[PDB]
Amino acid sequence: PQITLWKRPLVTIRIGGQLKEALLDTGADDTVLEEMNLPGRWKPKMIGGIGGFIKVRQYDQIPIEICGHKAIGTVLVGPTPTNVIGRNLLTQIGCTLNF
Amino acid sequence: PQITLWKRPLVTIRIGGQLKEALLDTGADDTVLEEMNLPGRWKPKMIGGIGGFIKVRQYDQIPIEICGHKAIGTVLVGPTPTNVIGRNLLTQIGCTLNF
Ligand SMILES: CC(C)CN(C[C@@H](O)[C@H](Cc1ccccc1)NC(=O)O[C@H]1CCOC1)S(=O)(=O)c1ccc(N)cc1
Repeated sequence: PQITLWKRPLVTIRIGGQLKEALLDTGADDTVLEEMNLPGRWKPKMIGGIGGFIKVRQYDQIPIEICGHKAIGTVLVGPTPTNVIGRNLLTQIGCTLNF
Repeated sequence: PQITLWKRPLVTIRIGGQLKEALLDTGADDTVLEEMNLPGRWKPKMIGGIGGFIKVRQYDQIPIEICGHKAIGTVLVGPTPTNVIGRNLLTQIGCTLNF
């Protein structure tokens, strides 16, 4: 599907039988989700945003469905103002910018 | 043009005779550029993201050239780690997301 940008590019994602809303963010290198419980061994990590660095929990090889498109990769969970799908998963579903 | 996301979507932008590298960011509602002395009246503002908030100066009606594409709109100037071209300007040059 082709998405215009007059509105926030929000999509419904499915992760762990749960349905959440997330923003397709080409400005984020990684995928960062709001606090939630994911299964598996996670490792502490720190990422930097526009306002500074935060601590997050890193989960590897996580299956996530983005508008019916399957991706399997790294997902960071922590204090983000909103769920964002970064380039690590966008590239998996073949997302590109056009103009 | 078609930009893939294997790497950061960096592009060349022209502002006030100055050419800079900026990120095409569908995740940014508004454009935010690193500190620079732009002429004109401006309004103080606080924007937040990962890590918290930063104070920026809002300028309106600023002419910008994104990869040879003419655009004119609001621009936020402050201590941002990275220059970001947001949806406000992305919609102007007809940029879309595809997959
Ligand atoms: C989705 C959230 C974070 C909100 N914004 C968009 C994001 O794309 C933002 C862009 C950015 C990249 C690198 C350094 C600094 C900023 N990336 C971000 O945090 O990347 C992290 C998450 C994983 O990988 C790296 S924002 O920058 O706060 C923002 C908010 C308001 C305006 N008006 C303009 C920009």
